[PDB]
Amino acid sequence: MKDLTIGMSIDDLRLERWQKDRDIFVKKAESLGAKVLVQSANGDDSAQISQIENMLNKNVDVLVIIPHNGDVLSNVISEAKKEGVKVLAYDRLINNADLDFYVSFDNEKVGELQADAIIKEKPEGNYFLMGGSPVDNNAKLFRKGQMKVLQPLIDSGKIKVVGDQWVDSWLAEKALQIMENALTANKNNIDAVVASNDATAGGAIQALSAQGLSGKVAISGQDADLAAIKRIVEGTQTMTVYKPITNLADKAAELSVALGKEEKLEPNAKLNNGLKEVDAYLLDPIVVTKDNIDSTVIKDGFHSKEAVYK
Ligand SMILES: O[C@@H]1[C@@H](O)[C@H](O)OC[C@H]1O
Repeated sequence: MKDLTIGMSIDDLRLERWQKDRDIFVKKAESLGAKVLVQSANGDDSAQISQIENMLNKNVDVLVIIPHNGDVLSNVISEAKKEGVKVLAYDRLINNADLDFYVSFDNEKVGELQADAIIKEKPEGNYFLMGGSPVDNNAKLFRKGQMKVLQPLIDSGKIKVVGDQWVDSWLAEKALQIMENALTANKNNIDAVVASNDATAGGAIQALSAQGLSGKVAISGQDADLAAIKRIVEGTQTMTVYKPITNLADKAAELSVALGKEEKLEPNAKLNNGLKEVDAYLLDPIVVTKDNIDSTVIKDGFHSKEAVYK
């Protein structure tokens, strides 16, 4: 049986979740006898490219990529394919690429859950939509799900959208700036903020808190960062979407190994990336509110009750 090396290329380690993605996946893939190389581009596209090429040069059998920019990797991926390398897209889809497979959560469903919980908290009023990174395919999918829910209420005029901004590279500080400016331009007449992840909600909430609005404006999130959990506890963030990282990382590990033995995979979705429909496996997300923090995140050991409350 051939030895297997997996090349893992990741965006950055700024969002709390990616550390756990990387560590959990390495541990698992190593349990299955693979050697994992891992490299972080720290948000630089050209750097990502170079790192993927470094790994191709080290003759990895499988590439596991978390793209910074899902539109800039087409070429380097086709060069991998010429060399017989299997390519698995991790969490964020890569567009116009010769991908073998894609593993992620139902990201459209995530969006919808976010909006569902916010129009529950604030059924009428002024709404600000805070998109994710404009070069992450997931940011568009979150929005797409958000809208499915939000649209019927826009069209009945029960809701009014008073801003719509995407936050470059998911940075919390760019989210703060955007929210700071939004509040100003609206004279603080915003009722709800559909923010697409925890790091950016948190950005926005510091802006809200500067105006005495934290706790009074409904805001969404995802990843269940420890900080976001405590905010939900304190009444500052309405909700977050929990995405069990262990289950995703474990499945990607299993899939990496299967692609290396050329096994027939079992997809449960197919996603058109512009070049082709990519076989995909999507996990189900979980809504976390103040009531079920104990049913979900502490129950799974994602965060300990000591971390959350003490
Ligand atoms: O950056 C996003 C991250 O916060 C979310 O958890 O997973 C999808 C990514 O696009």
